[PDB]
Amino acid sequence: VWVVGMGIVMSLIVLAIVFGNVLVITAIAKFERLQTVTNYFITSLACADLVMGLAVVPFGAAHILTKTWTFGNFWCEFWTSIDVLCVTASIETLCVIAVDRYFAITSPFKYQSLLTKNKARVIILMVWIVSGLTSFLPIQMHWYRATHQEAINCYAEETCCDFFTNQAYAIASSIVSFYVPLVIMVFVYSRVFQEAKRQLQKIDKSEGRHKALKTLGIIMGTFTLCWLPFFIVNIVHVIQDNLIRKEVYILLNWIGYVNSGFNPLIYCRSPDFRIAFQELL
Ligand SMILES: CN[C@@H]1CCc2c(ccc(O)c2O)[C@H]1O
Repeated sequence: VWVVGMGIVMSLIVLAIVFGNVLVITAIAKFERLQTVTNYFITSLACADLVMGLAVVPFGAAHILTKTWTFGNFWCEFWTSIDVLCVTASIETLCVIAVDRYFAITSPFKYQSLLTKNKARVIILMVWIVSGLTSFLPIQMHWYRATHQEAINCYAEETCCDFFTNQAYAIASSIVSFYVPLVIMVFVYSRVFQEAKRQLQKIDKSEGRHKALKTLGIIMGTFTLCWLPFFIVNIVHVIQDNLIRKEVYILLNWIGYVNSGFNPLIYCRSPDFRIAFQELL
């Protein structure tokens, strides 16, 4: 008397993700005044989130609802690889946007020389290649498998599918995809906030007669809350196997997926975006 209800929530999640990503992509694509060298990163992030919502979630619903991966054996590895690829691509695009903002604020005169139209394509291709190198290559030819007695049946059985790995790939992927972007973003945003506070203090010297922290807080806190616990538990369960059950792992992995749907609600609030959105509908 509970299976039917959760399907509604999952369908709403899918619909929200798809609608948001499609709306953002259409808005930036159709209207000329919105395209910008900085705005292409938003397009890449929206494309990655749309791919995640279209592929990962609808297929992942089978495990939750039917409790039986009735699909073929070859499909599960592809599904896992595309999921990890989408996650790492989204995280790296977020880090790239943060670095772009740091460069913009820190040096205005040198900003034009550093970044041009052709640079965006090169950097996005490089980041997508480095994101996909760690997803498809180590998974397709079975570098990630474990010699432990458990999951030998899982690879052997046709009806079973769950994520078990050896003690190299989990830690390598966690280091590549989570800790470095967090360090980079924390450093650049701390410097940006310090510069903004310095300017705000300087204004009051010439105006002889902080509410700007909210934007930084909303940018940092939602991402940290969404993604921090998952990689901590991912690191911890591998080193010692009996600490973490499967249900907690699945719940954290699922709550980590909702983050991609909230990026349009946080990263496109400019008046030009709102005007385009109003004009579309
Ligand atoms: C089964 N779900 C996967 C499992 C491991 C993993 C994920 C995402 C990014 C990574 O770097 C990972 O190593 C998860 O989405």
